[PDB]
Amino acid sequence: TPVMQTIVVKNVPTTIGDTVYITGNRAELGSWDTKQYPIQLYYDSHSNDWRGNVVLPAERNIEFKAFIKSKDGTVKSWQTIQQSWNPVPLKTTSHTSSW
Repeated sequence: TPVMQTIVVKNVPTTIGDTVYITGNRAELGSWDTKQYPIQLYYDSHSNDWRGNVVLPAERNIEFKAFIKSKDGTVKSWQTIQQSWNPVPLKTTSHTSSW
């Protein structure tokens, strides 16, 4: 059962050319791949954080981490602590964490 969820990450230090993404253990998360299927996050000036929607499998546990990738394809850094959602809720809601 796919369900859309909003992932929110606070305090990411971005610079010109940087884009924030997330990846994790699930195929829907890209399976830790930073090249082809990472999920893009967007800077929301109102809430002042980075967020993005992603369709995830409800009732399944997941592990993920956000990372910064520059325009040239370089991954600059990865979120400090590995995040998790055990399990992904049955309703569309959100998961919040700090860089």
